[PDB]
Amino acid sequence: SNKERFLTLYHQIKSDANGYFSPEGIPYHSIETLICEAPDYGHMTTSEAYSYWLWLEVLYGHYTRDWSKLEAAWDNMEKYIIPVNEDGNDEQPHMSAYNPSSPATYASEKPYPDQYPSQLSGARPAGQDPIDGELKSTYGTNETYLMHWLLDVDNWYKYGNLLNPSHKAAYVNTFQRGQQESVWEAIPHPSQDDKSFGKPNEGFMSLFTKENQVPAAQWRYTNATDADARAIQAIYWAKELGYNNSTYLDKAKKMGDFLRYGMYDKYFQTIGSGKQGNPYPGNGKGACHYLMAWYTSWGGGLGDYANWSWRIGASHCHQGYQNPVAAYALSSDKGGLKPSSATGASDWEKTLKRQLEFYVWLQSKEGAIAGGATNSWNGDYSAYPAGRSTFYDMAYEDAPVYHDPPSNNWFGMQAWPMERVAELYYIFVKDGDKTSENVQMAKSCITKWVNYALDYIFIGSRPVSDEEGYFLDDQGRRILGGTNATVATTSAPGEFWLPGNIAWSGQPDTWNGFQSATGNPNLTAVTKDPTQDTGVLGSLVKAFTFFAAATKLETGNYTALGVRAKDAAAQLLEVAWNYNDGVGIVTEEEREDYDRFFKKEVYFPNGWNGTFGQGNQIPGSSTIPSDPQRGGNGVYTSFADLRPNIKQDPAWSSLESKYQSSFNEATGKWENGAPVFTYHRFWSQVDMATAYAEYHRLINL
Ligand SMILES: OC[C@H]1O[C@@H](O[C@H]2[C@H](O)[C@@H](O)[C@H](O)O[C@@H]2CO)[C@H](O)[C@@H](O)[C@@H]1O
Ligand SMILES: [Ca+2]
Ligand SMILES: [Ca+2]
Ligand SMILES: [Ca+2]
Repeated sequence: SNKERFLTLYHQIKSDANGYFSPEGIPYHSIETLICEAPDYGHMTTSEAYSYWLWLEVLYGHYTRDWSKLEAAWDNMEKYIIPVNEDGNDEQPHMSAYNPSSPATYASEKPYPDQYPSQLSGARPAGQDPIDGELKSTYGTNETYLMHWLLDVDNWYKYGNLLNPSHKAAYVNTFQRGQQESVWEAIPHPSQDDKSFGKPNEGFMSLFTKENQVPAAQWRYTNATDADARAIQAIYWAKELGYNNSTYLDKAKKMGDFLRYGMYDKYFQTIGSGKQGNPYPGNGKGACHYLMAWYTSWGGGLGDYANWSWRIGASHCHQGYQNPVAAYALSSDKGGLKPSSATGASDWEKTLKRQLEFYVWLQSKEGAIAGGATNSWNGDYSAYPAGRSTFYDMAYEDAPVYHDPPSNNWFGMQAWPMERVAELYYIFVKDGDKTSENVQMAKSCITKWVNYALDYIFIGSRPVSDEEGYFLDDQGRRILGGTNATVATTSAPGEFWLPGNIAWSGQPDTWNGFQSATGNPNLTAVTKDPTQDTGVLGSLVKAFTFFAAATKLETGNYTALGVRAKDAAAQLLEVAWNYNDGVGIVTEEEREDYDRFFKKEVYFPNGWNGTFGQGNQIPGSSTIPSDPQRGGNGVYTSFADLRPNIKQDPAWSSLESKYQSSFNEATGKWENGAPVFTYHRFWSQVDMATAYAEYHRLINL
């Protein structure tokens, strides 16, 4: 039974014997250590993993009627990854000295990491923060109650935890150098930078910014907007399923209140003001785009001589980070998590609508959801290109935030958000709303999406594909998007296949409202790269499950497509069960990208030497000059040279041997097989567990 499968997997995730959690009760990114993808080591963790943990405990708590584990997980999150410490040392010193009339100092982003550090020029004065005052008034504090995105759970980078030294799990930053800094190209550095590592007198600050004084010791946290929102989404479900401890409900509210910082342009510039390359500061809420941008970041001085702090929003918004279930939870009486601030609920209400419009606007001619938009073209408020489509005066982006790899190519970026739009369709209908613009947008988007996705889901059959990843039809032709895609298949009992990536081209038409939507005939998703990602399966199953369920609440029966989505969910669940290895539902994956452990592509500026967390001098001697075409002048070292303790990993030998014996450094190609791995990712196993659970809850009953 699906209930039983849910409980089984839940116990496999929680078991001390399996190693999904650290000795301190903190979920890791993955049981395995040698992995690199967003976190760059498997025993980092993320705010995403914490949010998934909460989701898992919500469903389990509903089944056992005991909420103690949900509460314990929230306390753990609070203790280790939210940098607010009522009691011990202040984890945001000098946040009180924040100046909401000058939230931060402008610096340009750059098209390559090679062009960093960027000058803190204050070229563009920052606009007004219009929520700081409400938050202070509501909570008696402006300490940001959001999860930092990245935690070094085993202190693998050896920075320690400056402001809470008895905690082994330490706050760490990576990404900080623009769209071309892949996970392989970032330099891990402590969130709390007392300059005891990095360059003497400078810490790591001078990799990223330059200014005319010596950088003070300082701290810097950065959230992920989909993580905190998924925490709130989990608390929404708990409350719907009977949870009602105020102490924790109110903590989710407070989290949603601070998450509003994700709705603001990076430097509080008026939305649209950079369209012609001359931005200007926002007044009131003029810098509020009402979307979740990729992050909000906050920082300040360390020590008695550094009494300042700052905030940034973000200008780039990615469809895959919007969470309109959280927005609903935070904005309506039926959602149940309205904040007590003066405009928290009403800002989230606008956001819910704006997120739904964004999905409709971005939906390709065939039904897939294109990338997003920005208020800062090239991250320096460049004029938008002639003819660029816009959404509320923000420029369309096919790969918001990151380009290596392009951030909306991964099919996971379809499943994740479409799962939540499906949830919201269900929620609206169950709350008695068949008529609002909001349910019509949600429904229209998800109905088209489900149609789209079902062409590339294969259960008990293996799709035919070419050596470049394209799906082929029965005549052997590449299928290059379009509706009614007919993929050729062979019989393959017990296998499943999902799409891996999308190649995007074209643009949506400029947004004019839902009543004028064009169907984006010049926006094309080519779906490719058949794979067996069990994380994506779990997320998809839930999208199909909630969507089916909604169609039956709406109409009394499963609609035509409701039936197909229900059957796809059930079939995926049944085949997936065979891939349980006793620890997780898993499959083997090839990682052709793992030549980037070794490639010399980690940039350091000229004249910069310092000490890495692991003790090694960086950049050190194992370097090549940076590429003049990327506009820097500095050097590259490798991922592996920067992190010498990786050579101590038990899997390191076999990876290096495989690289030696198979990768051709001249052609850039794996000739004799790419490295292969079988990974037990926390988020992925939770997406699987929760898929069995919700099928039982919504379909079995
Ligand atoms: O960065 C998004 C998401 O990536 C996850 O890893 C994916 C990766 O993007 C894809 O190209 C790869 O080959 O499949 C994996 C596994 O699902 C990663 O697990 C997440 O933390 C991350 O948020
Ligand atoms: Ca804390
Ligand atoms: Ca790059
Ligand atoms: Ca209580």
